Amino acid sequence: DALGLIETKGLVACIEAADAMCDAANVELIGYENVGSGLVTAMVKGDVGAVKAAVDSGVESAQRIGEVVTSLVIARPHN
Amino acid sequence: DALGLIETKGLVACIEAADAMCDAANVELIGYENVGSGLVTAMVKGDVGAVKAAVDSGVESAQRIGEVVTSLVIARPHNDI
Amino acid sequence: ALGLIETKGLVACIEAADAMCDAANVELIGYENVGSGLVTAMVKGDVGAVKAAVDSGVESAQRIGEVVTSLVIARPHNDIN
Amino acid sequence: DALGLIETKGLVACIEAADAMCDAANVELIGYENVGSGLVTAMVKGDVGAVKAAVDSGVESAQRIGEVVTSLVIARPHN
Amino acid sequence: DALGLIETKGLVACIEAADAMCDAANVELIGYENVGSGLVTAMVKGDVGAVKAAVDSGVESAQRIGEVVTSLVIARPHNDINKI
Amino acid sequence: DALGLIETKGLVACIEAADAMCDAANVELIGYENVGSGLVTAMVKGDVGAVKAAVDSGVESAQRIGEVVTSLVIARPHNDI
Repeated sequence: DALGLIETKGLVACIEAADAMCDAANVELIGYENVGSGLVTAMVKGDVGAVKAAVDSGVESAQRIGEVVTSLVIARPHN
Repeated sequence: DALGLIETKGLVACIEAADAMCDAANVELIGYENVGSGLVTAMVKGDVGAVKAAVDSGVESAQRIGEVVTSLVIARPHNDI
Repeated sequence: ALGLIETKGLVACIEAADAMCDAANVELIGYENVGSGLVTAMVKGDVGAVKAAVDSGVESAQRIGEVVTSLVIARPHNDIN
Repeated sequence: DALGLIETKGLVACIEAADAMCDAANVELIGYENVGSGLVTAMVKGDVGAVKAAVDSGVESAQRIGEVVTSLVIARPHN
Repeated sequence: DALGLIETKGLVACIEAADAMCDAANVELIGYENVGSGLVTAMVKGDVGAVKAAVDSGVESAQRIGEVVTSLVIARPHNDINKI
Repeated sequence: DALGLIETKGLVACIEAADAMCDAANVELIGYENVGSGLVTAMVKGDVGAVKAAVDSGVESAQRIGEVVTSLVIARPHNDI
């Protein structure tokens, strides 16, 4: 199904984005990824509609406490 | 129970934030996390009241010696976190 | 043939990899991360398919993030690891 | 026992800070810690008075050859 | 045996430098080191003549796609270096 | 015994500094240390005279190919160092 991503500067903003994503819609948190330079990504999976709602909520909440670098929804991601 | 987080620029400010958190309330220091660009986070667990008091004290103390980037208290963290 | 796109940040890299796979008959080998936010996506296929994939991946990744470098190696040396 | 910390940009400035700390007062060098991004911390232990003297001397000496990012004395660290 | 080194800003320029080095002469790719701030080094070994040719080719090719920070050939590395 | 240190931006400049240090005087290469952000330190030990000569030569040679960030000679390091 669809993939939702939120990349923030700092771990705390990422945890807030992931918490908000799970509370907003029927999505499953796959995990976190850290590529250095403070860039932390939270990844969720679910139906396109749930993932779009999750990413929107996650971005809004994370922005309140930290910097959201990028966000993306891939409706039909290749394996 | 509740999760308390303080993210600082540099290790020394993080150690001060963690020391202040443990001294302020009945919370347990889970550990540290470092995501690069000098961003270091200290994490504690306990009842929401103890965690709120710990985070408040940790932020105030760490700010005196370094930069606090972010702080957060999650009363009931999601199972997936 | 090997196709490479290095970005600043993971999300731009995932977008570059998604665009590469959708543009031509190439296989995503994987990702590589050397820190400092530098993330590379690697694809394999015929030189024509890989050139088309890299072009499309760069164009789409640039719309959401910074593409640091891109490269097509038509015939990689065995020692390339 | 009090904890003395000096965080520098670079390892050489940190080694100079640690050498100066040990020569200034009756403190023991516990070790060095590195969190990446060139941030290196030297940690000493001893009585609060010895640790304050050590940190002051370590900062002054390290600044002559490199950048001191932060310094701290914790008179009674949590166990 | 001589040691050849090329340090680039980023992994992709480094891959290009290492690919070019192996294609240019009879050298063996030992591997790579990464020390942060995006600095990636590719290391080769062989006779001094093969290593000089490999490094020259690797630098020329890598520069076309990225930044080459430094390059070096050590004709007879010190015994203490051989540990790394 | 004296301690000699050279910290460079990049591994290659550090290897050149270490090679030059060993060739300049009767010093022993203890090893290398990397604290991130491209900062790499080469450490030698020997008599104060040999270490001063080694560091001088290492700095001059390393500067030709890269950036020397710092250099230091400690004539009498504390045992704890």
